[PDB]
Amino acid sequence: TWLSDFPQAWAETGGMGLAVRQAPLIIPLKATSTPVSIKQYPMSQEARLGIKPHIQRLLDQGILVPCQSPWNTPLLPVKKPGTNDYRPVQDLREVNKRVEDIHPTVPNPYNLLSGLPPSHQWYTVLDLKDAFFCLRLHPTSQPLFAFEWRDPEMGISGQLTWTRLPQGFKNSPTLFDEALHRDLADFRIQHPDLILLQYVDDLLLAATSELDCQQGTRALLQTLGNLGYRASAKKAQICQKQVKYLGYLLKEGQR
Amino acid sequence: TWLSDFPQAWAETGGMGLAVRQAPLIIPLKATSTPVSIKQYPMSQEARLGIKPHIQRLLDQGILVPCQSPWNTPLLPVKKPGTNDYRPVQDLREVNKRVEDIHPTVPNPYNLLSGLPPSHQWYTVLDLKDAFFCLRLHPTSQPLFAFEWRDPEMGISGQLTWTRLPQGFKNSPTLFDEALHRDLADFRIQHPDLILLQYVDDLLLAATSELDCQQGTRALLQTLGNLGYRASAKKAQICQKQVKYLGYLLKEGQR
DNA sequence: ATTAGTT
DNA sequence: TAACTAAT
DNA sequence: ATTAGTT
DNA sequence: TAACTAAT
Ligand SMILES: [Co+3]
Ligand SMILES: [Co+3]
Repeated sequence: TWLSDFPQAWAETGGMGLAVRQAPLIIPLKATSTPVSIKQYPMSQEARLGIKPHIQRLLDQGILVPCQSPWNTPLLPVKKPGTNDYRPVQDLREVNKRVEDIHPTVPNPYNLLSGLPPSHQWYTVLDLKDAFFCLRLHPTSQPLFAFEWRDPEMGISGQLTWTRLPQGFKNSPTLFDEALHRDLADFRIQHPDLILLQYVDDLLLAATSELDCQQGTRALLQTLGNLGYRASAKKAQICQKQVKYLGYLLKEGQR
Repeated sequence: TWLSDFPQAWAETGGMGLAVRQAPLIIPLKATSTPVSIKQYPMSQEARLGIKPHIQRLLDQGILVPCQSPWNTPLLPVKKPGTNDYRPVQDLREVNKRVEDIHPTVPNPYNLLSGLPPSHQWYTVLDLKDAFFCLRLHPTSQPLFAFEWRDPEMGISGQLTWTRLPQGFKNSPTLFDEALHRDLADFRIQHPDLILLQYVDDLLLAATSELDCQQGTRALLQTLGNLGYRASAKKAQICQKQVKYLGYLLKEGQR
């Protein structure tokens, strides 16, 4: 009854996340970075219609808001099947170029697994849904990610931007990790007898007894939901001795 | 009166050389080297006629002799002007490939000049004419350099080879150096007060006083001629304080 | 007449 | 992955 | 619609 | 010096 007891912990029934303990993130520019406004590319009506639903709900979620910036980058309609079913994808490459770098705190997977004792044979693997959107963007920096939203077949607005850390931003991964490591510190302390592996949106908890593993998973789920994060209950793995994580298959401590 | 007193020392009036103190050189093959016979390329009558004079005189000098080998490499007619005036040039590249390597004893020019004191401001520069031909080839190894000599416009012989170290052989330079260093050892000993720079065919003697420099040049010339070497009196430099050597201009010790 | 070798 | 230069 | 980047 | 693949 996991999905049951932790309603606010799952994306499926907890609703959009929002890391409240985190202060709006400010994105430092390079000393010589000056705004770049690239005009939106033409888009077949089918494509424009394909991404409309998303945009809409994002606006409704206050994740996208109307604005006016000297910045502006194109929006690209991508698909997976033959070519149907589109997804909005913004090309932030020029913004990334003008943004200030930061030290990659994220530990590569291999060494990340190094810190894993055989003593803990029980696993739980969670992955957060829309990890980035849980982190607020400081108003000052929000202008950097604006893009133009039109609709020749429906008058429609103009330029919109993000209010949360966006997809395609070269530092979202690193910025998110740091954030989560900060927010899961208290947990690590309150459960010295557990091993929490953290790699951005991908989490791994390991314990000695399947009993602990479960008690651990609850404290964790309770905490995640509490702090404002949501994990995909769908693709989740709870209390096992064989679990697939970061592309490695964990079996008794193999891979 | 230099050309005068050392007749046997100059190519111009000493005649072909022959290092007698040297034992016929044997060229060691690689463990897996098996003979290669490449058929001669067609040659315009003009070209064949252009190189005839040389060949002839080489045969007359006993430097080229008739033979019959399983080896055989093409002969190429090369020129310098627009394209007239040809010179026989043999392509020994395949033979070099099948010949055993040896340690490059020749010191590169730069470090070669390193061993040169400022105290010696007087220079003499000689260069040997047909350096390689002064070294005899052991009968056993002579077969390696055979090539086919025809003449559709004059019945003519067939296959001929060298009796002396040939041009285009990847080890002639090194083999020659060693030889000359061996033959000029006694001189170095008998004239501790001189500096002899040796780089294959290119020699440089240096002394303190222009007087020594001259006395030195004589002992040297007498020795060269004696041993069987000939220097091009033509392009020679005797007793100077500024002499061009190995591509460096020596002035008071510059370059 | 071929070739080792180099943006 | 598209010739060219020296050099034998 | 562009692009970093790789025999 | 002759395209192509992922990826935003
Ligand atoms: Co070049
Ligand atoms: Co590739």
